[PDB]
Amino acid sequence: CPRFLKVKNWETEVVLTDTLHLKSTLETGCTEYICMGSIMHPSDVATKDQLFPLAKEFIDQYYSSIKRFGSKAHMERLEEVNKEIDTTSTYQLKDTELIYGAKHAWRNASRCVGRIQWSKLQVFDARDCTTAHGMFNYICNHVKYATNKGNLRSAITIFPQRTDGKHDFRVWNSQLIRYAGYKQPDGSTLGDPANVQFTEICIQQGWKPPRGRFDVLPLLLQANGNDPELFQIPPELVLEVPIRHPKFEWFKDLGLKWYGLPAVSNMLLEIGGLEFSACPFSGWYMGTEIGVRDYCDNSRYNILEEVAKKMNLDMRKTSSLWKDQALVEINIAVLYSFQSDKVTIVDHHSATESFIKHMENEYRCRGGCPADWVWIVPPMSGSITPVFHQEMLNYRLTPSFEYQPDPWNTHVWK
Amino acid sequence: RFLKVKNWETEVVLTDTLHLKSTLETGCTEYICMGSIMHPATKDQLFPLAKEFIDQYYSSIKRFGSKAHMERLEEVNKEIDTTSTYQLKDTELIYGAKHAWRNASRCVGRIQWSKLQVFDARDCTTAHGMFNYICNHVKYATNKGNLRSAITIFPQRTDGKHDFRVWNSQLIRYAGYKQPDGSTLGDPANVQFTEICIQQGWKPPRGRFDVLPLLLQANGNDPELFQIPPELVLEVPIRHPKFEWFKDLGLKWYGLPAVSNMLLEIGGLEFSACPFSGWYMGTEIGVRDYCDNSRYNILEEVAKKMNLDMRKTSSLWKDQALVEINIAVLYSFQSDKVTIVDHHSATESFIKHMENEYRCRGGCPADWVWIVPPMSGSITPVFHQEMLNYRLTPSFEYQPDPWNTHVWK
Ligand code: HEM
Ligand code: HEM
Ligand SMILES: Cc1cc(N)nc2cc(-c3ccc(OCc4ccc(C#N)cc4)c(CN)c3)ccc12
Ligand SMILES: Cc1cc(N)nc2cc(-c3ccc(OCc4ccc(C#N)cc4)c(CN)c3)ccc12
Ligand SMILES: C[C@H](O)[C@H](O)[C@H]1CNc2nc(N)[nH]c(=O)c2N1
Ligand SMILES: C[C@H](O)[C@H](O)[C@H]1CNc2nc(N)[nH]c(=O)c2N1
Ligand SMILES: [Zn+2]
Repeated sequence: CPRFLKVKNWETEVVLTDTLHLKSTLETGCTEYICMGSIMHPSDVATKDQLFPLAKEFIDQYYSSIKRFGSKAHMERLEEVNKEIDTTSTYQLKDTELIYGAKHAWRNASRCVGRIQWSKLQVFDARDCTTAHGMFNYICNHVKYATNKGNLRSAITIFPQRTDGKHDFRVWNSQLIRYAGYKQPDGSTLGDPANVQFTEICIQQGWKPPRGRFDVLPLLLQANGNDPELFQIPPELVLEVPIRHPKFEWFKDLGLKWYGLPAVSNMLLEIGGLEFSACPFSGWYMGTEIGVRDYCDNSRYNILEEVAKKMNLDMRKTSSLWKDQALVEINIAVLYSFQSDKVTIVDHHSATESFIKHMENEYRCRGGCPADWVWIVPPMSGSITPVFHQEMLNYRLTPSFEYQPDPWNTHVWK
Repeated sequence: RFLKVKNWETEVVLTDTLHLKSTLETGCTEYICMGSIMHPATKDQLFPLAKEFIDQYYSSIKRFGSKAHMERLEEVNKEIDTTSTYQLKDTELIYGAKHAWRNASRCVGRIQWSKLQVFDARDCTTAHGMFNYICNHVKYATNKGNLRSAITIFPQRTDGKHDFRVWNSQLIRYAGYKQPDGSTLGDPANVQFTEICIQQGWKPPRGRFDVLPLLLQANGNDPELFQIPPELVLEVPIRHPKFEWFKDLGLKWYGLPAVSNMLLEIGGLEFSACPFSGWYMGTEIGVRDYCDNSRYNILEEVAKKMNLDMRKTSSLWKDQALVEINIAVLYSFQSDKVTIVDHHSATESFIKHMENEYRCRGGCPADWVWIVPPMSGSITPVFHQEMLNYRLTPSFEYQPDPWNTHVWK
């Protein structure tokens, strides 16, 4: 690979120079002859010999970041890590290194448009947790802290790392807060279609479903490789926003609402070769995640048609753009409702503008900023946002957030 | 290896084998994806490229390894020997132009690829001849509003000192002028080309929608200016089905999109002048041409007449005015019976096209970054369709702007 790679912004003419790609760690899935940039997921534990260089790489990075590279504390930390891998096949991160690694997994997340915030992350160390009840306690505290009565604060809670792969900690939920989905005998779906499979697991595990349109799912929590256990989030911890429109008084009659806190909980955090299989993290929403995807995806709540009816649009011709018109109004209502209730939210114009400033800053201070254009560009109004015209380079740095298989597909039931 | 692509809305899975035939590079490596980067012969290089192309031609007409196939290869080898190049047969030229379109990973319109009128202009020698061929193309492709896809292919590159080039980036485009106070009148995308035309002797009317002259270069000579006969230039006034003030904005656009600055590669031969045209997808005009900050940039004016609150981004005033502008464009072309396709219909056709190509061809190279429309992305079916991008030949390629290379004789 060449030392310098340039990217151009075709709207402003600004050219930026990337050297950080030289530190890329993993395969992207692409080759010289095929690009897999639109593949959702392109791309048993580590041996002693695999772990040694991965830890040294991270430790070196850490001591370089605190401007102590080659120092006595650096060499002593290396040697202590090396002995621990020798005599235990693993090692333990210091609290400082845990915090640094979690912030940089966020900093490195190429699909995240919100990374201008990466250094303001509250890290909850939950590595002393031993049971699913204790996981529940840690998650409730996380939810309450991050919600902050609507003044949301980004946070991650980190449970014990993988050991032999048979004692994994896992949150079986895909997000800490999501709405149940129920397939009906007639083929229709009540609630959120995206969550039908997980809802069925919960019901089989013992959950009694209220069977409504917006039922908060219980937590299904797995500690130390044991069978997962069910817990109800205290509903006073779940901040929700009813959706209304500043002009259309009838919009509230749709009975729509959504929850304030997006808290993805099924990803794996990799730091220094260590694998944190339970690491729920939360920020705040960009409006289009709710208004475009959650509400208007055909396989989600799919409300475009009903909203267009109440708007009395012609729905016979696609070229009337009735779908685009209703989509805008739905997203206006979502932003209006969160702002009115003083729940943190960012519109897609503000967020993408901030991301561009962030990316420019990262290129100049760090030598680059891996970014996945396919994910960064918002799902509506793409070209009237600045990221659309911004060339990006995508590559994988560590520490990193990784996908992992769903736990019900791999779990060995006791 | 067989690669799978999934549609996450319908759960359909397709299996790609066609990527195994590509030879040109994408720009990506195993460690870095350049998917969003806009732009990532001799006797010895030429014969394998020619042989590959002749081989796929005769395989396409189900005569692979035939007597005609065998003799064509020897004819081509003998010719590259004695002239350092070769000439395509007419059948080969047509097959290669259609497949350059079929292989254009960035084009959502490719369900039409085999409906392409190919105009062979390889006998052309002067810019006057180029202008004649191009007028015929514009007249044929416009067809009084019932647009017909077409390409006109001028003589191929020889030594690189005798290139045929259309200096225009499209056959029909509007001029752009730098203003004294600092702003831009007309289309800012064409400011530089407009100045070259003025410097070359074009008298500019200095309006907002002045159709540019043709600047045409034959056999490496200085380019020459020509005016397209105005009766050949079909235009649409833009009005809105509900907002009667919209027509008062004075907006119009041309009906015929005809890209003229790309290079067509067939069997190792380079056709540096090959203008090709189809018909518009509404968002090309209504989103990019009208609403790019560095194009006509009209969102402010429209939202002002819509009386929207423009004080905060989260009112989505830009998004509202964007939809209304794209309604007007589609409504205007349709009312005037000028062919146009909306982005919902176009992307639906492309998903169908992908299914066809995977069935009959083993795949379809497709550039998600370009295929997904510039508005309303995820409510179109391509947003949820995984695509594999790879480079097949014959192909359309980018080439340098002629004024950056031309030694003015
Ligand atoms: C603070 C405000 C934040 C905003 C506005 C934000 C915004 C976004 C958005 C819009 C996406 C695309 C999600 C989708 O389409 O489903 C995303 C993805 C992502 N975000 Fe951020 N995010 C924020 C905080 C965070 C935090 C705190 C973390 C981790 C520490 C994080 C890590 C990620 C990751 C890993 C992805 C990719 C997820 C995947 O591939 O499934 N984000 N973010
Ligand atoms: C017939 C109707 C057609 C439609 C609706 C259509 C649609 C489109 C659209 C929307 C784009 C994106 C262009 C941009 O954003 O600037 C595009 C690109 C492209 N089209 Fe098609 N197209 C059509 C016909 C054709 C024909 C006839 C050819 C060639 C014979 C062709 C070759 C290409 C190529 C090479 C590109 C990529 C341009 C680039 O890389 O800059 N298209 N098309
Ligand atoms: C920290 C934070 C803040 C914020 N504001 N937003 C976030 C959004 C995500 C995020 C990414 C992909 C997802 O998933 C994509 C997907 C789509 C379809 C299928 C299917 N079938 C499977 C996955 C989902 C959904 N939980 C969330 C993650 C973290 C966020
Ligand atoms: C056959 C056909 C039909 C149709 N319906 N549509 C088309 C649209 C294009 C097309 C692609 C890229 C472009 O170029 C984008 C660009 C952006 C920034 C810079 C810069 N700086 C330079 C070029 C331009 C512009 N003529 C047109 C090509 C063929 C089309
Ligand atoms: C097929 C395609 O890669 C897939 O639909 C992606 C596209 N880009 C996305 N971008 C974001 N932010 N979130 C998504 O879920 C997706 N889905
Ligand atoms: C930087 C980015 O690649 C560039 O803006 C691309 C993005 N996608 C596009 N898609 C289409 N159809 N046309 C374009 O000009 C672009 N521009
Ligand atoms: Zn790639």
